[PDB]
Amino acid sequence: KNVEPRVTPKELLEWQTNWKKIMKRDSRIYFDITDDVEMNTYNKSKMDKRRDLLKRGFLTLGAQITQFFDTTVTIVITRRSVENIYLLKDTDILSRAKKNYMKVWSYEKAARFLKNLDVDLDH
Repeated sequence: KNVEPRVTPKELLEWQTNWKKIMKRDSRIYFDITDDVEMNTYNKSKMDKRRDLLKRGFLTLGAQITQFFDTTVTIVITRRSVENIYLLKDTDILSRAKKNYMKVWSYEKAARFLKNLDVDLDH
């Protein structure tokens, strides 16, 4: 009903394109392999498929996925809680990630992110 959009196609494309760079040039991503829930095999396997899907998604962006966690990581993606890292062992990669000011995402956050960049996973 009003003729000017809040955000513009190009304005949005700008936001994407900038994130897309960060991804291609600087993003080193670790998928946390520790679970905080004793799911049954079925759901454990469903969560695993989603994880793989995200990996391919980010691969599509030219990000690096390390099988191995260290200080070079920039974003950790996990299925555990993100709000309670403080309760964990200093030893824990989520603790460490926080200690090194790394970015920590849920599977939900990651999915949103990818869709916000027009990566279609269902294909």
